[PDB]
Amino acid sequence: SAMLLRFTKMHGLGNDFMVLDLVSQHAHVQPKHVKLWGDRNTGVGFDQLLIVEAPSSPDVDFRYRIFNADGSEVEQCGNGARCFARFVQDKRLTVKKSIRVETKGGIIELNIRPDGQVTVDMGPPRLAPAEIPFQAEREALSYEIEVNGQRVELAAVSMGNPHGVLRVENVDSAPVHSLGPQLEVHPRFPKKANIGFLQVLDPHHARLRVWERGVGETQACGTGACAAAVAGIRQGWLQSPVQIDLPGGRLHIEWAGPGQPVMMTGPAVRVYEGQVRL
Amino acid sequence: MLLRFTKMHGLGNDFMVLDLVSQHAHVQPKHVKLWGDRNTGVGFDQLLIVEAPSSPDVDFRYRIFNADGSEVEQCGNGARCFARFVQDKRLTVKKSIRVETKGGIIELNIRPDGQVTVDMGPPRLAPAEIPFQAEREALSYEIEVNGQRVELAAVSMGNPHGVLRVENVDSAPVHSLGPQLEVHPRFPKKANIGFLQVLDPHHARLRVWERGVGETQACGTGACAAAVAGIRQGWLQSPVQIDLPGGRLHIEWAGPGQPVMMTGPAVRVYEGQVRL
Repeated sequence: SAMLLRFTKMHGLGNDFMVLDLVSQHAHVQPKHVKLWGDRNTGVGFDQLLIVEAPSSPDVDFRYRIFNADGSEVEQCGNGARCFARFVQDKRLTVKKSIRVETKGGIIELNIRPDGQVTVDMGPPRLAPAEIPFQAEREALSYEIEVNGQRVELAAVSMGNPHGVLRVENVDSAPVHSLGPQLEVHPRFPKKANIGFLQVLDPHHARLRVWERGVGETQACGTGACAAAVAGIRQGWLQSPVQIDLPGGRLHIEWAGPGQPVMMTGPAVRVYEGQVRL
Repeated sequence: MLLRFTKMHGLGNDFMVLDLVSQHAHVQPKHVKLWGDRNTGVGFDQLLIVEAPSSPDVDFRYRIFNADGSEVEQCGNGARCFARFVQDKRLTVKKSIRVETKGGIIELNIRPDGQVTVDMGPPRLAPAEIPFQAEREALSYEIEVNGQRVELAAVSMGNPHGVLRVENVDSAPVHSLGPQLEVHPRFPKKANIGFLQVLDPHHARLRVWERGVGETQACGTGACAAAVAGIRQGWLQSPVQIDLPGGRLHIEWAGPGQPVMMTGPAVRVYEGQVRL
C-alpha cells in the first residue's frame, strides 16, 4: 500500500495519456481512481490511462491495460501502444527495440525506430460490410449513402472498430462537425462509426480529420488513419506507404493489401512527470 | 532545467501553480501556451506564479495567466489556491496573508477548516459603473429581450453581472437566455448572467453564464454578485451559502460600501516536474 504513485504524462499527436509503471510500483488501482484522476477539472486529466505490468504470460515482454476517463477498458484510436513503447524505453525497463506486449485483445508487436518513432502492427483490416458492421447489399470499394438529403460516397472499414471514410477536396473546410455526427449515428452503422474526412495530396500523402464515435473531433485517431489509408489504397487514390497529416501531427501507414496487417508509425512524447497520492 | 509545479483547483477551476520564489526561471508566453494545452501540455485554466513582492510589507506577489497567454487582473479561485499553496509548501506560517496582484493588494485568511476567505472589494451598483444602461440605480430592472420580459439585478464586482431569480436552477434556461442577456444592448460591455435560486435567507443555488465563456461551473465573482443582488432585494441576508456546480462558497457582505468576503475551498490534485 504505497503512499503515492509516480506517473508520466505523455501524448501521441495530442491523444494524452497518464502512464503508470506498475512493474516497479505495487498498487491496485480501483475504477474509482481512474474516474478521479481522469477528470480534467479536478484530476490529472487524460484521454486514457495506461498501466504497464509484468507479463502474466511467458515469451512476452510486458502486459498493459488501457482505461478511458470514464473507467471502461476501451481504447478506440489505438495510439497507446506508442506511448507504452517510449515509456518502457525512457524508464529503462527494457533495452529491446522490438517488443511484444500482451493486451486485452491479444498480442501487440511493436518496434522502436532510431528516430524515436514507434511502428505498431495494427492487424489486417476487415472489409466485409456486415463485419464492420455496416448495412450494405455486398462488399464494395465505396458505398452510396443518403444522409438527410445529401448523397455521400463512403468507404467502410473495420480496424477492430467501425470506420467510414469520405474523400474531401479540402480537409480544412470539410463538414467534419456537421456531417460527422450525422454519419456517426446513421442507421446503416448499427454500432455507430468513426467518420474520417480524407484529402488526397498525391498517392503517398494525405490529410485527415476524424469525427470519433462518442467523442467528436480528435487530434489524431490512429485507427482512423489506418482505415483512411486502407480505404484510399483500395480505391487506388493512395499507394503504400502513406504519410497522413492529422491535426495533431503526422502518421505513416503501411499496408501491403488484403489480408495483410496495417502498420502504423508515429511519435509519442513525454510532457511531465507527476506524483499523485493514494 | 526542471521546474516543480503543483496542480490545484478551486471548485473545478484548475491551476498550474509555480513557486518562483524558491526556483529561478524565466517563464515566457511561449511556455504558458505550451503548458496550458490540454492535449500536449499540463492542461490548466490558468497558470498561477508565486514571486517575490516588491514591498517588504506584503507577503507575496502573484501573477495569473490564461492558457492563451493573456494576464488576469483578479481571480477569486486563484487567490484561494495561492493561499493554500504557500501554506502547504511552508513559504509562510501566517494565516492572514497580504498579496500583491495586478489589481492591487488583497488580504487573504486561511480558516481553521482549511478554506480561504478573500476580500473581493465592495460591489459597484450605479449603472454607469457596471456598465448597464438604466434611467436610475434600482434594486432590479425590467428588460425587454427578444419579445420576452426579464427582471434582473445589475452589479459590478470589477466585471459586469446581471442576476435573475429562478425557482429552480436545474430548470433555469441557462443556455437559452444566458447568451441572449450576455450581449443585450443594455450591457455595453456584455455581462456575466447569473440564475439564482433562493432556498432561504442564508442559502442559495446558482448557475452562471460567463461572458465569452458560457456556463463555467466556478465563477466566484458571480457568486458574489448574486449574493449582493439577493441581499439588496431582501431575499437573502449575509452570510449566504452559494451552491455552484463546482461546490459551495460562503459570502459575507455588510452592505453598501463594504467589501464582499468570499470563502471557499482549494484542493491539491498532484505534484509535477516539467522541463523548461
